[PDB]
Amino acid sequence: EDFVVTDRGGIVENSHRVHAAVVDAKGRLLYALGNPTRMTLARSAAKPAQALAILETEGVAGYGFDDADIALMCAAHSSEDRHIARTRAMLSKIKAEEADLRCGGHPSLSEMVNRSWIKQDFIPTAVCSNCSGKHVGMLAGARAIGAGTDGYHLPDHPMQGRVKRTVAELCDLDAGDVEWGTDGCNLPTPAFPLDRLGRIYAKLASAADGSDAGEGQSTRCAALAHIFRAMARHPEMVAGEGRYCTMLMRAFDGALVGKLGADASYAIGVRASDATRQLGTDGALGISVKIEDGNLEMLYAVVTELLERLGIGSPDVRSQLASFHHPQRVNTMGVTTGGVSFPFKLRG
Amino acid sequence: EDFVVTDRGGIVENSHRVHAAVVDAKGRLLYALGNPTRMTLARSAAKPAQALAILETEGVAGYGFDDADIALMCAAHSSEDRHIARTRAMLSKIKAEEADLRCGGHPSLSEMVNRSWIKQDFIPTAVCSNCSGKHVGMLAGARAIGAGTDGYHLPDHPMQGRVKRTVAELCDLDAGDVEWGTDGCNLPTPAFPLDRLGRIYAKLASAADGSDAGEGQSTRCAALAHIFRAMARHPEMVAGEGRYCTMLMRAFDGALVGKLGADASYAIGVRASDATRQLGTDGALGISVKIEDGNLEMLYAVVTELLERLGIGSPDVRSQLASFHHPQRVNTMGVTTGGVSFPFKLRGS
Ligand SMILES: [Zn+2]
Ligand SMILES: [Zn+2]
Repeated sequence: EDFVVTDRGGIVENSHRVHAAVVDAKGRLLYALGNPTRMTLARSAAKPAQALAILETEGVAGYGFDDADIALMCAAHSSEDRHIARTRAMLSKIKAEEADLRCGGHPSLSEMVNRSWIKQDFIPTAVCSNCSGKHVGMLAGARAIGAGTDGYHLPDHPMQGRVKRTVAELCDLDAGDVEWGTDGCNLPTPAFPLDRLGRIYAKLASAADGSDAGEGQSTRCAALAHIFRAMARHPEMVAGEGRYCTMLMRAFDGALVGKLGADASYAIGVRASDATRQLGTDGALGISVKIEDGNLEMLYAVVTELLERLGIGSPDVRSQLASFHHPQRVNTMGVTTGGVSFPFKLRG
Repeated sequence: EDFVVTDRGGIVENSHRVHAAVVDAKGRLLYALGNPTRMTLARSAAKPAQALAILETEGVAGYGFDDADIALMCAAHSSEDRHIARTRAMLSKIKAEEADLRCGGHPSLSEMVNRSWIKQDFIPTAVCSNCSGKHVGMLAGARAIGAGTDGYHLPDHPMQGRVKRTVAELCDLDAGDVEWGTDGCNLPTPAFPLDRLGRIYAKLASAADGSDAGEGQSTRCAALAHIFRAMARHPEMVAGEGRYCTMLMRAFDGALVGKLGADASYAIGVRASDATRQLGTDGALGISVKIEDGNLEMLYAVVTELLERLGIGSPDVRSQLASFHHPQRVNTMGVTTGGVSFPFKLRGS
């Protein structure tokens, strides 16, 4: 019975089923909407796990990827010129070429960018892929271990072996409880219970907390903390101008990281704060969300509403997101015709 | 309940709740999915009832609207140049101007038309509205009874009083059982049980059957028959090139009319046929569908699946709709990554 709803003049137009998990740094379930263990394709929200697989590949350190490169590895970017430029710069660092990519072009995730492409009849290529940074990192990993760069995207390649292991490990799942399909960018892509997506991001944030504190860290926790700080420092690489993820991460100014998955999943890693303590946990927090029918506009409204209900942020921080929280319903003559409502109830 | 489901490598991606009603010519429920009486905003799918109100307005006959004009009154067109052109020619027939329209421009319902507008930096205006034909019809009726064109779109104008009474009468509902919001084109827009949307379209097809067969008809049934005929004859006016509605109606070549409502409603009126007799009725049939979350891609897939389940059309006729039936699920490198499935059973009365 957990829904987000749009109305016209009080009459229900559409309704969308919501699933959400709120977990602690061990993955213990604190709050939920809908079915918080729903088997769910993480899509682009898996990218911090895939970036960890890259950064844990021996020899990748020698290429000198910077924080903005790492953020782009974690990106579903808008294919802005700066994303394309950074993709080529990362290819140059590993002495590869666009022709070595195994992802393909697609209409930009930004409406404003895609409008400019349409105006020019532009044909996007591999380098414009929203996943281009993850693909450059996977090439780098393939080149670093000496495996061969053709086939780096294939499930029998050792780089995909590393990804599959790393995802199960962060999720704390046996390999048999993670399912695999193929993504738009033509990499294997994982599916696992929705709460475990929150667990991954809770572990990002927890690692960021330990790094910031000066605590001793395993090589994996060090790398997670690096991923968090890269995303939070360069949120415009993770998505782009006007994008929810970018506006979300700039508003919060290092307190959390957040990421979209295609077909309306979302994941947030919250560093330990007054808010998380108020929720009843002594460490970092993870949040995962899926809109059952895949509608992105409703995803962003639900994620902002959930941050409000969880007390994360302040009204002024969250207010930067106001156009997503309450999407505009204006007709062709400027008349408001209805709006969005949140008939769901968090359960503990 | 009843879902259309999309997968990626067999892993469930999205699922969409389906509502559908199959009704006979008197509105008796024959088959259903979901909640067949769901209160639903009919949106553009109510436009034949709005057309009926226009055509029943005293004196509208004197403008000489033709079959393609009536089709455009029933349309959610793609704002192709011919749709705009017919809108202006209809303004001319009633001696009105673009400045009289109270609908506004919007991005074209056709991705291909919208590509050309972006390239040309084109800003759509009132004459480009997908509802433009409806709005010229309502100007016409307003002027035909001397009620004035100013405010023709407002609930207190007698043309809108005529629309509201007419919607309830076609649905066979009391006035309080129809709810009203405001549409994207800035007209009043009705909400009523989904099966009643099927009833409107069954009444369309039924009247066309009666008209073809030479039966005595009231002015209203004669007018429903003209509406069906105008839509079936000019499916390109009702939508446009490449649009589901147009391709559907062309494939069936007069046997049915079909129309989209925004946020994924759909309605079909089916003329009496071997298919409909096999479904247990002696007359015409009406179908209405709503995808709960509003997804258009899923709507067209479900409607086409539902035609196959009902045996409506030859399997050869329906293969013209294959690309809508099972939408493409291929990635940026040409690899098929998933599909759509229909794990529901149509429940019969
Ligand atoms: Zn990808
Ligand atoms: Zn309209």
